[PDB]
This record gives sequence, C-alpha cells and structure tokens, in this order.
Amino acid sequence: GEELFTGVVPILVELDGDVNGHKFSVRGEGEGDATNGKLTMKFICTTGKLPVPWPTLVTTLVLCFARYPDHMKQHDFFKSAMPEGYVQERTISFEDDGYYKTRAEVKFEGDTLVNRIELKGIDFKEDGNILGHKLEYNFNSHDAYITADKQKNGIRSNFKIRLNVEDGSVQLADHYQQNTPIGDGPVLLPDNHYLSTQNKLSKDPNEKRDHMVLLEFVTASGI
Repeated sequence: GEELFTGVVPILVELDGDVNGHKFSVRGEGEGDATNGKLTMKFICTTGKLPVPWPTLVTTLVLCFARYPDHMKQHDFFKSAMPEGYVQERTISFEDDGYYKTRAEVKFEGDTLVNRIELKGIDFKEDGNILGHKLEYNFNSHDAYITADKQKNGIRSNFKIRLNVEDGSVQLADHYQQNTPIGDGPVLLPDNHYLSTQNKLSKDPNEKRDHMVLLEFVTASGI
C-alpha cells in the first residue's frame, strides 16, 4: 500500500514506436483511482495515422492502479516501488505474425504518474491482421498470473490475450513480462496471485485525430 494512491492521480503516457520501419508516437492523458481499481484515458496518435490497431497497444499503454482488496492482505509490488517506480519490459508475440518488444518506465514526475515507453515491432506481415488493420475495435476481459522474481527483486507475468478478428475468429497475443524496481529502495515481493482486467474502448465524437478513449478496471485476486 502507498499513500501516493489514496486519491485521484493524473496519468501521462508517452509511447514512441517503430513497427516494420513505420514510426509513430502516442500520447495519453487521464487519471487513475486505485481505491476502485479504475482508470480513464484518452490516447492520440500525434504523428498521423496509427499503423497498427489500437487494441494491440492496450496492454503496453500502469498496474500500480490495481485494486488490492483487504481480504487478500497481499503485498502490492507496483505501489511499493513508488515514487521511484519500476521498469516494465515485454515480448508480445502475435500468432502466425510478428512480435513487439517494449521497455517502459513507470514512475512519478511531480504529482503525475508517467508511463514512458519505447516499442519496437519486427517481422510483421504487410497484410496480416496487424499491419492490415483487420482487428475489431474492442478488448476482452483477462486474468494475468503474477509471480515473484527474487533474483531480480521484481515480478514476472506470462499471459495470453485473445484479440477479436473482423472475420469472427480470434488471434492470440502472448505476453511475456518482467518488472524491476528503479533505484535501491526496499520493495515488497508478493506471493503468487492474479490481476483481473476489463476494458471499454470508445471514440470521442469531436476528435478529428486518430485516437482511443479507454476505461479500464484492474483488481487483484486469486488463491
């Protein structure tokens, strides 16, 4: 638990990406309410058209806002690392297609929780579901198993995401994640547990740019 999260906290997300040579940038702003595990964001592609589908970026674009209920009485690694924060890295593999590599730093800059990301995408098919924009504009609910990484004083998670394809099939995006603390402050390593996430994606009717409006709920649970 952390006193930095008892109220509503402004959020800034900055992503620089390069997928098969197609460079782009995303900036998001919003706020987070860890007491209810809730966040609300609006993201904008500041370089023009986004060359990948927005649902492929949801997981990359702040787990410190999860709600850890009292009855679990579990250590919250993500908040205990704050204000200095942590590095979050992922490989994301798309079935029968290319993959993302991401490195992000999540930390306070002033009163704002910042998620600053570098993303690189490799070996995508120019008319697969990703570069061909064949994915539905939505996002399913999922659970992710969190385990302690004692040797790196951090955590790991491997989890799958089912992405809805416009032909009615699903395409799996398998995620492989590591988080390590920034600085040398003491952090709480948790026992194994789950984070449960639900998302709602929408559009702003007065927004001309390529954008995504996002509502997300994150709750710890399990075992």
